[PDB]
Amino acid sequence: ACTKNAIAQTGFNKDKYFNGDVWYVTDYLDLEPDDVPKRYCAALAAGTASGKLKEALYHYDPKTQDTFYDVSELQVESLGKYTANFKKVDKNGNVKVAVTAGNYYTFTVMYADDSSALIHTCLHKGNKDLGDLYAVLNRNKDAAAGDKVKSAVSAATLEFSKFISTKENNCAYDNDSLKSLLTK
Ligand code: HEM
Ligand SMILES: [N]
Repeated sequence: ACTKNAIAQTGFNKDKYFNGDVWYVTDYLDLEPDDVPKRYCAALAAGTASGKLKEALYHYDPKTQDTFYDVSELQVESLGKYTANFKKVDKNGNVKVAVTAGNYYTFTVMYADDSSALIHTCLHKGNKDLGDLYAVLNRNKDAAAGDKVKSAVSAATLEFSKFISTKENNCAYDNDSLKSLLTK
């Protein structure tokens, strides 16, 4: 279960964050570390489509090769805090799993600037009991975390040394597919 009520960045600039570009997860912290320790790759595109706030997600396990995409329409809880009901789709936007009540994630933008961000996310999916997940994002897939985001992590009373990096996972991303999914 999730246990944190993350606080959104004061003065969060929604237009800059939801500009349709891609964000790559470079480091993450799972508060409920599973028993199965494996590498992982994730990226997302957030933007507006016909006035609606949307988010496209990509998950890739470099070991098992398990891959999946998701598209969600976001609902606003407050500035910087959203609730997303996701639908699983293929890379072309074709629906594989329709939106289902009870299947959603929340996400809070704790810090963000033109190239980096720190977010908190709580996933709710079926019977699986998931926990809080923090992620450091960057507009560049190979960028080391800068002083700005590292300080934000500290300011949130978190220890960056505990975060797991995805840089050595040999990740590959289909940016074009991610961007196109925003309209699906
Ligand atoms: C950047 C923020 C992320 C968001 C918003 C997010 C969101 C989600 C969503 C919505 C699903 C369900 C997809 C579906 O069933 O169609 C999912 C599943 C999953 N995510 Fe993430 N994720 C993110 C980052 C990550 C990262 C970095 C990891 C850590 C390695 C991760 C590991 C997983 C795993 C293992 C599952 C499968 C869980 C299951 O179905 O049993 N996610 N994620
Ligand atoms: N996740």
